[PDB]
Amino acid sequence: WEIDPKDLTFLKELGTGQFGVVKYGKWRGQYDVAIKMIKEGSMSEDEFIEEAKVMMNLSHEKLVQLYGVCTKQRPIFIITEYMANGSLLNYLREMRHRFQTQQLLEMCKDVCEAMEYLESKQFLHRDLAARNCLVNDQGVVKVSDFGLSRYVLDDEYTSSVGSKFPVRWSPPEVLMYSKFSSKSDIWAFGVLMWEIYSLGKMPYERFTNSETAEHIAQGLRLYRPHLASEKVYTIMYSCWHEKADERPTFKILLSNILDVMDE
Ligand SMILES: COc1ccc(F)cc1C(=O)NCc1ccc(-c2nn([C@@H](C)C(F)(F)F)c(N)c2C(N)=O)cc1
Repeated sequence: WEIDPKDLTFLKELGTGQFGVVKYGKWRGQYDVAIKMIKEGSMSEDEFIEEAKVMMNLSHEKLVQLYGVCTKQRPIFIITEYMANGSLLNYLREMRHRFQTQQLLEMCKDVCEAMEYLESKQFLHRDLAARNCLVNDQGVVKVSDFGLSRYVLDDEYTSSVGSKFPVRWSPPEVLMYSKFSSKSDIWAFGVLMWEIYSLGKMPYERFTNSETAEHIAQGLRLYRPHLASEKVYTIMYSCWHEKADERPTFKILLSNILDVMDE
């Protein structure tokens, strides 16, 4: 789990975000990696490091792999699989003038496969959204930052009443009671399918976060993006039953997606 910084070569800065700067590099001069330099005070570092091996054990081809951490210096580095096309949210917005509708369904299948694997381990993602998915050089979408919100220090992001909480991806039981489960990841997946089929538009864009939480509590839901067929919309809408126990599992969604692909 501990990577020696001597084996890393840094090659290009890719960007910066909430948890720090990301660079593309090589491990032992040969293997592509992404390196995130964790922003001081953003994470519970000791707790993350003791559990980095847990996340390293979650190996599925549609999860962005965590390769290890460098912790004998400041800042700590988190080393992962390199995803050359970057965030899914930005990639969807760039796809707007060049795509086949068939590719949108294959992106949903990729994310669903990763989430069926996490569900099989009873591992909660807690912030599934297009901004937390990445895209590789072959256009395969993979899920990233799985479970990370448990280690974030800023209550503005982790509390349901924080200005930065992912209200637009959350079901009623999370907004009201902070009750997370595999079924709150199912709700967020349906919003992510809506983001894919809307080519990266913001969900509930006419509403503030406070108005969105009221809108969802009143039973109102996202309408059908024009690119989604009625069979595709039926799948995303199934993720949004008010009662969590009425929402499907990721194994059922995957079979439904594969049925639409087949037909
Ligand atoms: C699998 O990782 C985890 C799993 C569980 C967990 F709890 C935490 C982590 C974690 O912290 N990973 C650190 C990390 C996250 C994202 C990128 C990354 N980001 N980006 C872009 C948006 C940009 F712009 F930031 F560069 C890539 N292309 C990236 C790329 N990998 O090519 C790089 C490293």
